Amino acid sequence: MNIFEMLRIDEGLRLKIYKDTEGYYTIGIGHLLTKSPDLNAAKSELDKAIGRNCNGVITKDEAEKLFNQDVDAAVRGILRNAKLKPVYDSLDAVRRCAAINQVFQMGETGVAGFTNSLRMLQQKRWDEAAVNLAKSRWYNQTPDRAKRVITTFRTGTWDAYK
Ligand SMILES: O=Nc1ccccc1
Repeated sequence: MNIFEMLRIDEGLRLKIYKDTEGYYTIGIGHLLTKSPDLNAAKSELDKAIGRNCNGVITKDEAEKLFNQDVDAAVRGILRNAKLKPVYDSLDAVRRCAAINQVFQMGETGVAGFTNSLRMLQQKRWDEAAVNLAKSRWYNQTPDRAKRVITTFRTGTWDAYK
């Protein structure tokens, strides 16, 4: 297991524009296109992201290219965030993957409401952090995924992903 395999399980792979769990147009491996309800706006974003007229459909290679960019950008964002960087750097490699996963799903903004969870993670109070992380809109809206990510933070193992 690694961050790509982990997010691939959590996000799936779809080659046509679909709506994510929040109703937002998305494609590939969880690549958010837009929060606009206008499908034409989503198609424009897609074409801009891929560099050709896609008419709402991409290839597996194209999906994987967006995914590589999106994972890179998520990690680099954490490093550029004054609240997230010290916590991230304090973690082991497996728990770092849980942090990347949460930022990929929620955006660095959301993760940076999580002040108390972040402090507990930096303190390596793993069971306490895990309890706090579940007291969230995140967990209530996507509980099966949140449970896997939380187990990863709690244990520093890949048990929730096999
Ligand atoms: O709350 N988990 C996180 C820790 C460090 C960076 C991003 C998220």
